[PDB]
Amino acid sequence: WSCSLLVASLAGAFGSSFLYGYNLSVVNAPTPYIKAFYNESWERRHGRPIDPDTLTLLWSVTVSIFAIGGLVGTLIVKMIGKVLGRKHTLLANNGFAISAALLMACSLQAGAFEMLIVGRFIMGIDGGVALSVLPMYLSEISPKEIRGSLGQVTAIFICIGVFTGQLLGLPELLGKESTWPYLFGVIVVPAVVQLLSLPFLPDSPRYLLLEKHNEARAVKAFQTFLGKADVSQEVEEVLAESRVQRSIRLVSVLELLRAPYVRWQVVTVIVTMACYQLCGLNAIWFYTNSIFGKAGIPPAKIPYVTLSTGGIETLAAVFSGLVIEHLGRRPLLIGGFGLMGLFFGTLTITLTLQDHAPWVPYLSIVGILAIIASFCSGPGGIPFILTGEFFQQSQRPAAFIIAGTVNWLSNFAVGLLFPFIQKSLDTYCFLVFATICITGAIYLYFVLPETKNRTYAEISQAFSKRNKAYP
Ligand SMILES: *[C@@H]1O[C@H](CO)[C@@H](O[C@@H]2O[C@H](CO)[C@@H](O)[C@H](O)[C@H]2NC(C)=O)[C@H](O)[C@H]1NC(C)=O
Ligand SMILES: O=c1[nH]c(=O)c2[nH]c(=O)[nH]c2[nH]1
Repeated sequence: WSCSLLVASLAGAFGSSFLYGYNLSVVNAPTPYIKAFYNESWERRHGRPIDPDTLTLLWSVTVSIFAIGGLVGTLIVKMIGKVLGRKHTLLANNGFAISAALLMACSLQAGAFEMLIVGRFIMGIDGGVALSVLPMYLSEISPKEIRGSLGQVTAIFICIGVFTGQLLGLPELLGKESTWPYLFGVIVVPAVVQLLSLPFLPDSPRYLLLEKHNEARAVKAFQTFLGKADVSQEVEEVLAESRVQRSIRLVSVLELLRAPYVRWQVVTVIVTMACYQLCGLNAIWFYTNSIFGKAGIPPAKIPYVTLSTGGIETLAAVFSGLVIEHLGRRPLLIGGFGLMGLFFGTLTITLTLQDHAPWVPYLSIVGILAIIASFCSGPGGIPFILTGEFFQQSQRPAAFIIAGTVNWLSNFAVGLLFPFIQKSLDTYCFLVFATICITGAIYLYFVLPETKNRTYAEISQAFSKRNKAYP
């Protein structure tokens, strides 16, 4: 480690990954105060009281519109990444983080509810842009000794995000009736702590050697991050990789989706990425107070019981490293989506017998904590790794658009629908996530070949038996 690599890692993550993790839990705690402002703001403009379904819809849209922001933001990186660079994107990106926080936090004074829905969208653009650039920036600057470890550092800062959003929402802090706009207005601090930190650090070495054509700056960037005298070895390596890679014909998204010699590597990334969101963990983050409310937990205690979830999330993510490498890929993706099946099952029991005894509701807490801990000691970080290990650099840039598009449309499709599933089934609503998790686990059992300590040549050979075609 070196000083510049610490601040590049931390002030990178703290303004770019943490504000994804925060933005998918900050919306939980002020739920009963925001829905109330919609009610009034729909009377003083449209001249009649808001009906319960329209109110449930405006909230379902306010929560989930973030994911359409994430989709739009992901497809903006494809175009911007050729022009600005790695460092300057994570600066210019905080145009969105600040311009979205100043929309949302003024929504109560201005009286119009559009500013909060549009604010969530532009805040989604940040979450789509900065999750796509931060992994590439970190893995371009780092010594070739830890490029594997920092995949846990982008993830732990999501969890410390979802936890901080659950802490400030306690009624001791900003989650009161009067202060709720500052839950959104505080997003300016992580953004400005990044803008007053990253500019002084070097831009990524690679970008300064393969796209901006400056060896002297590339050497300075390598010397500053690696903290050693000679870097000609990495300079030559990166140019050597480029001398190979520059010959490659890239595959287009529409062409990758159809060719037979990769068909099960595309189906197995769409089916992993769908279940990674439709397993419903984001419905547990956005709507936790509703879930614990209907479980029969005492109304006065739900803010404090909720805070445990972001805790057990963060402890799970911190200990994620020492299972992902030790167990390989196959018994984790059949493990996680298998145990989330058992725990959505037993949750549905404890929600339904919630009044057959006085102690049962507190087993619905343990049920949901085991759903969280089965995800992070498990699938939490793996699908974006597997998307890389199935494909060559010829295909991989297009594969990340398929695997990125399925992700955001699934985050949207569970964040928007959950209030309507819950209203229609009551205590049995979690049998939907039980059915999708176990369908994911039965699928990956019959398809996914092991990936740890296996070459691209071996993996592709295993899929050839069902692709029934070759390059
Ligand atoms: C929207 O707000 C109004 C109040 O501004 C709510 O109406 C009150 O609801 C309570 C509980 O049912 C009644 O005791 C009051 O008499 C109602 N007041 C009026 C003026 O009707 C209304 O329920 C809210 N709507 C929703 C769906 O939240
Ligand atoms: O560790 C994670 N926790 C989440 O809550 C989450 N959500 C997401 O999209 N990726 C991750 N990763």
